[PDB]
Order: sequence, then structure tokens, then C-alpha cells
Amino acid sequence: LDPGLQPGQFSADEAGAQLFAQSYQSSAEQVLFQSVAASWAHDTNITAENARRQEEAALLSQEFAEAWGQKAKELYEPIWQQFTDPQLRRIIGAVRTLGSANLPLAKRQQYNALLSQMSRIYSTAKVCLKTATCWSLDPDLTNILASSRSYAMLLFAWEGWHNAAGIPLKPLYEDFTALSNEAYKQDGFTDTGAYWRSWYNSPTFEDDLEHLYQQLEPLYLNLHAFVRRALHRRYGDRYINLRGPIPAHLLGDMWAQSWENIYDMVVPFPDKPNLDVTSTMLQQGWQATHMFRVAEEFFTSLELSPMPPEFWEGSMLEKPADGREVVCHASAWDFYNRKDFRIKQCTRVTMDQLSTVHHEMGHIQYYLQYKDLPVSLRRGANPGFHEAIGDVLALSVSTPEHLHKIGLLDRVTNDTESDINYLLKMALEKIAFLPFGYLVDQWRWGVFSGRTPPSRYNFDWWYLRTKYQGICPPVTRNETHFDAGAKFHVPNVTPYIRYFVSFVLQFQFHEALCKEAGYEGPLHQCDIYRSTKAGAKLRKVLRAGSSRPWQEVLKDMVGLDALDAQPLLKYFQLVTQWLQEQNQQNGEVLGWPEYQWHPPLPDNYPEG
Ligand SMILES: O=C(N[C@@H](Cc1ccccc1)P(=O)(O)C[C@@H](Cc1cc(-c2ccccc2)no1)C(=O)N[C@@H](Cc1ccc(O)cc1)C(=O)O)OCc1ccccc1
Ligand SMILES: *[C@@H]1O[C@H](CO[C@@H]2O[C@@H](C)[C@@H](O)[C@@H](O)[C@@H]2O)[C@@H](O[C@@H]2O[C@H](CO)[C@@H](O[C@@H]3O[C@H](CO)[C@@H](O)[C@H](O)[C@@H]3O)[C@H](O)[C@H]2NC(C)=O)[C@H](O)[C@H]1NC(C)=O
Ligand SMILES: *[C@@H]1O[C@H](CO)[C@@H](O[C@@H]2O[C@H](CO)[C@@H](O)[C@H](O)[C@H]2NC(C)=O)[C@H](O)[C@H]1NC(C)=O
Ligand SMILES: *[C@@H]1O[C@H](CO[C@@H]2O[C@@H](C)[C@@H](O)[C@@H](O)[C@@H]2O)[C@@H](O)[C@H](O)[C@H]1NC(C)=O
Ligand SMILES: [Cl-]
Ligand SMILES: [Zn+2]
Repeated sequence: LDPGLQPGQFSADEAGAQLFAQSYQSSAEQVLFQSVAASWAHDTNITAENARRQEEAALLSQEFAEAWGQKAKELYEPIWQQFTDPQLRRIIGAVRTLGSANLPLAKRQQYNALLSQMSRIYSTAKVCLKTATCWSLDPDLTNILASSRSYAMLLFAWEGWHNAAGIPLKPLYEDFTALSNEAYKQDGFTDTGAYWRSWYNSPTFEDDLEHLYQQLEPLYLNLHAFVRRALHRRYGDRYINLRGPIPAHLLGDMWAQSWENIYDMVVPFPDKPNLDVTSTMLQQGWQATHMFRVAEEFFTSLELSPMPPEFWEGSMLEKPADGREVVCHASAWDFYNRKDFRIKQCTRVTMDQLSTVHHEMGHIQYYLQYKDLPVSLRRGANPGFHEAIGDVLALSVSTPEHLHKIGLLDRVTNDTESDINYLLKMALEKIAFLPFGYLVDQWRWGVFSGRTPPSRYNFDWWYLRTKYQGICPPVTRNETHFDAGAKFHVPNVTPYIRYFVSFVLQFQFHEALCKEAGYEGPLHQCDIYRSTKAGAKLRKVLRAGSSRPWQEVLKDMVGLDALDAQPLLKYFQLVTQWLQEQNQQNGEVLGWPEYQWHPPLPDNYPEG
């Protein structure tokens, strides 16, 4: 570690702790920068030489983390918990927590190599059929899951991906879990999952989540039964069991996590205007550039910041056309130099991708708003806040009235049929996700705690997938398969519960900004576009970073200091009642009592 980057001396008391924290943050900025740059270089251009450089940057970050961490523990371990200043308790508390820097050198290198190899496997995995031709997840497999209605073709894509990504990840993921736990246990956590959960500073986190899910589950059950009936009408009594789980490949998405793509099959009133504007975007010839500019302009309408020149010059907004492998999974980047901020997204011209652009731009806007704070306060109030920002705007954007304003929809009527179509569409996107958003880290917490050893990785994954989502694998799986590994966030070792928290929080935010905007109608028809008052209220959250506990930031914004499902329920209320009525009238069974049921294979599986 460079002498400039090493800690000096400070007194062993709170006042010395303050100078320590100030000096730590000054040096951390340069270390953060080299790490992010090295990651960018790799993720936008996956090569062996780029991975090596990224691993060297990771090692440097660990050197830094060890030097300052050991210093924190040397001076403040017996006393920091009694420090009068809570903001200081949080920083010294962080710095004493070394993570992977607790590992000896050989194991650090092992750890960094594992993260690189898992990332490469997920992002370069292919499904091969000409016999030489192979499909990538993004865009090829994504498009198949989205627009193919051929049971056998969907199965080929689903099975191919899960096998390609999952099988070779398993041995690496076991090794990562052991090293991760080894590292965090030295910091005093029972396991890595306990550390991840501690970011929410709620002694009652898991219980709070379970109570939230209990209120939401009836909405999911009804949507599920309605959707399963729509699928049965298309795929027949052979492939769909009206009392069983839905086969996992028929919902529009590789993970059955958003059901927006099957909207045309489920839309209650097909003779109203088509609220999926994808085909209009194609007909009008929208490109990635347009999508990003349209998203930016919503942000500036609120008097939030435009994207800076560095963003437009540095960002990767389409999958490269040259012979280059990249991580296509979308992300938003802060380089920690208060100047460079970028999105990396393999943008496709679709309505859901337009919402995705807003999502990533929400992350950037957060970065732009808190860029002048001490480096340790450059985070969301909690990670769920960071995930909610862009989704909040996308809720206004997808309203039929807003789509009309941006030329994507001829004026729609204020009628009850159109409302049900819209709310059903929004349910496929938002309600359908909830079980998945909840289950992923239940699975991962069980793995980190040891309740789920490698011998039960897949058994427990599918237990959870069936329990919450009411889906089943369309082919037989066993413990050689590692289906959790075929989801980005697992091999990329980044937490998922933030998204469940985001989905509740975004409706709380939406309700608060709509009220602030002076809007008076139904919550699902609110468009905060051009509301500088809504913008000012959002800006206060963004500029706070993590300087204040999230419960207080939420209280100031929303009037409540806790996550609350009521705003989401309020938003969906009309379609919640409608689906319940329809399911009853149709004589549906809610849930999937035939829990053991799996679909048969197509007659000519796997060729076609
Ligand atoms: O860039 C990220 N995180 C990206 C993931 C990531 C994490 C670590 C390392 C590399 C990458 P993402 O969540 O933007 C990447 C986004 C991509 C995305 C968004 C949408 C979308 C669809 C419709 C409407 C709105 C959004 N569909 O895919 C993501 O994964 N989302 C989750 C879950 C999800 C989130 C929102 C949502 O609306 C739907 C789903 C997923 O795809 O599984 O982190 C920024 C940040 C977060 C928290 C604190 C600080 C910084
Ligand atoms: C789409 O249509 C709805 C429904 O509008 C209502 O019912 C129709 C059948 C007609 O009779 C309409 O004339 C009638 O308003 C609209 O919802 C309504 O919006 C209005 C205007 O913002 C709301 O009026 C306000 O009500 C609050 C009370 O909460 C007062 O404080 C205000 O002074 C103001 O009068 C009205 O409450 C609201 N109705 C309901 C049931 O929520 C909706 O605005 C419209 N949407 C669009 C985008 O055009
Ligand atoms: C992808 O990364 C590689 C490095 O892995 C880059 O290749 C280097 O490019 C510079 C200048 O173009 C050369 O001086 C080096 O000799 C190259 N290194 C190697 C190992 O070949 C490459 O430029 C990157 N590609 C893109 C499009 O950015
Ligand atoms: C697990 O399954 C592997 C491959 O899947 C199998 O082959 C396909 C075509 C179907 O027939 C499916 O039912 C089978 O599961 C097997 O090759 C492998 O032997 C199995 N692993 C273990 C440990 O038994
Ligand atoms: Cl999280
Ligand atoms: Zn995100």
C-alpha cells in the first residue's frame, strides 16, 4: 500500500476518532476510484488481462481496508460503541469491519479469483443449438422468453440457460460462501447473511418483512390464479394444471420474476387502447439514445440534475457490435471522483427497457445529488431507497396520460375498463415480482447460515420457488443443477432483499410525491412530471445520502418511520377487488394444492 494511502496517528478517544474518520475518507476516495475503474474496464470488455487487473485492484482495496481497519480496532474497539456522535459510531463501526480483508493473503486472492470467475461464467455463458450457432442471455434468450409462445422453444431456452449458467457455478459458489463466512465471522457476525441484513439497522427486520409479505400474498395469489387460467386457455390441459404450480418458463421472463411480457394473453379488455407501447416504440424507431434522453428530461422536469457530459461520453448504452464480451446486466456506476458517473446497459427497444433506463438513471441521480458529501455518506438511506428512486418516476411515466404526452399512445379514456387494464398490467410487473424479491435472499441467508448446505442448494431453491411463486421447473432438476446460480445477483454476490424493500417503498414515495405535487385523483393516475415541488421533496432524500437513519428520512418524506404496504394496496385496490371477483366467478382455486405436479416433456423433446 502506497505510503500516502496509509493511516497516520490519532488519539485513542472520541475527538481523535473524529480526525481519524476525516482522514480515512480523504484516502478512501482514491482507492474507491481505482477499484471502480478496473471493474469498468473488465465489465465493458471481458478479457483475461482485464480480470487480472481487476483482481489486482481488489487486492489493493483489501490492503487499504486492512490498514485502516486494524487502526480503528487498535485505537477504538473497546470504546467506539459508547461514542456520543451517532454518525461517527456508524463510520468507525464500518471501518472496524474488515470483511474479506480479514482473510490472509492467499485466501484474499482465492476470494477475488472466485468473484472474477463466477462473474465471467454468468456473463459469457451461451446456449448452443447451425450446430456452431449459440444464443446469449441478452438479447437472444431474453427475446425468446419474452415473445415466443412455443412451449418447446421456451423450454429449450429455459433449460439451456439454467444448465449453461448454473452447473459450472456450483463448485465455485460453495468455495465463495465458505470464504465469505470466514471473513465476516472475524468481524463478529454469525455469517455473511447477518452482515447483509445489518445494513437495515432494524433489530426486527426479518419479522417486519414477513408481516409485509402476509398483507401482499392475497394479491399475488389472485393474480397467479387469473394468469394460470389465461395460460391454460393457450397451452391446454396438458401443460397447465389449474390446481398446480405454473411451469416456470411460461411467464415472459427467464426467472418468472416479471410477467409484463404475457400482457397480451391476460389483458381483461382487449378492445381498449393497447397499454404496452413496445410496438409503437419500434414503429416510431426509438433507439437507446432516445430512451435515455426521454428519461433524463423527466428528471430535469422535476428540477433534478441532467446527466453530465462525462456520463454521455463514458456510458455504454448498447451491446457493443464489435467482437467484445461485456456484462450485459444493467448497472449504474459511481467512480468516487465526483465527476464520472456511468450506466452500462445493453439497451433493447421495449417498454420494460424504458422503465429499466429510469431505474438505472435513478441510481445516477442519487450519485449526482450526494457527490459532495464525505465518501462514507455516499450511499442510499438504505439500499432499498437507492433501488426505489427510478421506479418511482417510471410509475408516472407508464400512466396512459403520460405516454400520450410523450407521443406513445393516442388519448385514452378515463373509464373503468381502461383502469383495470392498466392496473392489471402494473400488477404483472409489480405484484408478480414480490414473491421473487422476497425469496432470493431467504435462499441465500439459509446458505450463508449453513441451514442450506451444497447438498440442498437446488432442493431448497425450488422449495422456495414453489412456496412463494407457485411455479415448478419444466424439466426434472437434481443437485448437479444450481438454478439459483442462473440468476445474475447470485454469482455476482450482490444482495436481493433491497428489491423487495424497493417495491414497497416506491409506492410509499409515489403517494408522498403525488400529494406534494398537489395531485387530487386516484393514486394510479398520478403523474408527477414537471412538479418542481415533488422534485424538491425527492431532492432532500437524495442529498441526505446515508447521513441520517433511514427511518427518519422516511418519516420526513412520507410521514411514517416504517415500511408500509398500505400505499401499494391503495394503488392496486380496484384490480385487487376485480381479480378476486373474477376468480370466484370462474371457480378458481387460489394457490397450488397439487404441489408435486410437473408438466410432461413435449413429444419430440429436445429437438424441433
Ligand atoms: O447498479 C446497481 N445495481 C444493478 C445490479 C447490479 C448490482 C451489483 C453489481 C452489478 C449490477 P441494478 O439494480 O441497477 C440492475 C437492475 C436491472 C433491471 C431493472 C429492471 C427494471 C424493470 C422494470 C422497471 C424498473 C427496473 N429490470 O432489470 C436489477 O438488477 N434489477 C433486479 C430487480 C428488479 C428491480 C427493479 C424492478 O423494477 C424490477 C426488478 C433484477 O433485474 O432482478 O447498483 C447501484 C446501487 C444500488 C444500491 C446502492 C448503491 C448503488
Ligand atoms: C379519470 O376519472 C376519474 C373519476 O372521476 C369522477 O367520476 C367520474 C365518473 C366523473 O363523474 C368525474 O366527474 C368524477 O370526478 C377522476 O378522478 C377524480 O379526480 C378529481 C379531480 O382531481 C377528484 O376531485 C377532487 O376530489 C378531492 C376529494 O378527495 C377534492 O379535495 C378536490 O377538491 C377535487 O374535487 C376526484 O376525487 C377523483 N375521483 C375519485 C373517485 O378518485 C380522474 O381524475 C380521471 N383521471 C384523469 C387522468 O383524467
Ligand atoms: C479490451 O481490453 C484489452 C486489454 O485486455 C485492450 O487491449 C489493449 O489495447 C491497447 C491499446 O488499444 C494496447 O496497447 C494493448 O497492447 C492491448 N492489450 C492487449 C493484451 O491486447 C483493448 O483495447 C480493449 N478493447 C476495447 C474496445 O476497449
Ligand atoms: C442430474 O440430471 C442430469 C441431466 O438431466 C437428465 O437428463 C435429461 C435429458 C432428463 O432425462 C432429466 O430427467 C435428467 O435429470 C444427469 O445427467 C445426472 O446424472 C443427474 N445427476 C445426478 C447426481 O444424478
Ligand atoms: Cl440489500
Ligand atoms: Zn438498481
